[PDB]
Amino acid sequence: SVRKILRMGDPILRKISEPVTEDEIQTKEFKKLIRDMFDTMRHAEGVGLAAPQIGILKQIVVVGSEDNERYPGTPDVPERIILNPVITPLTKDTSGFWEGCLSVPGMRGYVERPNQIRMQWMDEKGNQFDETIDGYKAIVYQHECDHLQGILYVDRLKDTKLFGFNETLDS
Amino acid sequence: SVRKILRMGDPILRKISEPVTEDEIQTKEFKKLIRDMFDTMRHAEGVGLAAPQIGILKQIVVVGSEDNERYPGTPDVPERIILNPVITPLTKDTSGFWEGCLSVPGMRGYVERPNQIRMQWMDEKGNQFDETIDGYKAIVYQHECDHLQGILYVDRLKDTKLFGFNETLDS
Ligand SMILES: [Zn+2]
Ligand SMILES: [Zn+2]
Repeated sequence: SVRKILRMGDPILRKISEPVTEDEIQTKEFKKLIRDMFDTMRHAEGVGLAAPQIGILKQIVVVGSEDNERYPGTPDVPERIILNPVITPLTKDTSGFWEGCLSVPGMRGYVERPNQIRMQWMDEKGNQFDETIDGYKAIVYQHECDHLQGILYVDRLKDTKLFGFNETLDS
Repeated sequence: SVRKILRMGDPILRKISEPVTEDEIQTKEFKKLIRDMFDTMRHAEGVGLAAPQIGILKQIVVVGSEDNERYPGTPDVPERIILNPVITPLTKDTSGFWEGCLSVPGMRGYVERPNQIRMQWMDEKGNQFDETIDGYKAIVYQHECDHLQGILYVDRLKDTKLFGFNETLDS
C-alpha cells in the first residue's frame, strides 16, 4: 500500500538512520516494507525513496523511474533496492541539477553534486556490491543516501537565489 | 483591489527596487497602489508587504496587523507606509523568530536578525523620519526592506535544519 510521505519539518527526516541486519531482509515485515516503499514511490512519481521519508530510520533506499512526469528530461532509471549504502566522491567535477524531493513538495533547487562516486551496498538478496557510479545515477543515489544521514537537498542548495516553486520556475 | 502576490522563484523578487520620487507620492496611480497593497496585505493576513511582492520594484513597504491569525503570538502592529527606507544595525544582539513570507507560502524559518536598528524613511505625506526601532517592529521592518534589495528570509535562515512547513512544524 502507499505510506504517508513525511514533509520537511518533521524531525525524523533529520535523524540518522541505522543499518539493516542480514537477519531483517529475510524477515517478513521487511519484505512488506520494500513493497510499500515501492508502491509509495511510484504513486508519487518519484525517482526514488528513503525509508525515513515515511517514518522508518532504516538504511533502506529504493529507486526506479521509466518515463517520469515529475522530472521530464532525466533518463529512465532501473528499479533497485539499495541497503546500508556508503558513498565516496571519486572527483571534484560536479553536475548541476534543479533537484526536488517528495518530502519537499512543489519546489526545485539547483544543487551541485560530484558526478563520479564509489558506492557499496547490499540487496534484498544479501549480495554485496561495490561499483563506481556516474552521471544521473550517482546524483540520485547521493540524493537518497543523504536522507539516511538526515540531509535534504536544501542543505546543499548551491545558492538560495536558485530555489523556488515549480509553477514559477518553468513559469 | 487585491493584486496577485509573487511567489519565491520569480526573478522579480530578487531584483533591486529603486526609490520613489517626491513627485510620485502625489501621483494618482501611486495612491491607487498603496490602496491595492493594503487591500492585498490584509486579505493575505500578513504583517506587511513590499511592492516587488506584487511586481513593482518601487521602494514601497506597507505594514499593519492587529490580532493576526498567521502569526498568533506577535504584538499588534500599527499600519504605516514606509518609503525609500534605509536601515542600519545598532547592535549585535539578535532576536530569533520563525519567520514566514507571503511570497513563500506555507513555510516557516528560524531567522536571527539584529534587535535594535536605526531606520530612516518617508511617508505618503512626504515627511522624513529617522528613528531607532526595536523589538518585533525592527524585525518586520528589516524583513520588508530586504524585499527591496531582492532578499528573502531563506537567504538568512539561521540553518536549513530549522526550516519547514507549518502543518508540520507545530505538528
Ligand atoms: Zn528526496
Ligand atoms: Zn515577505
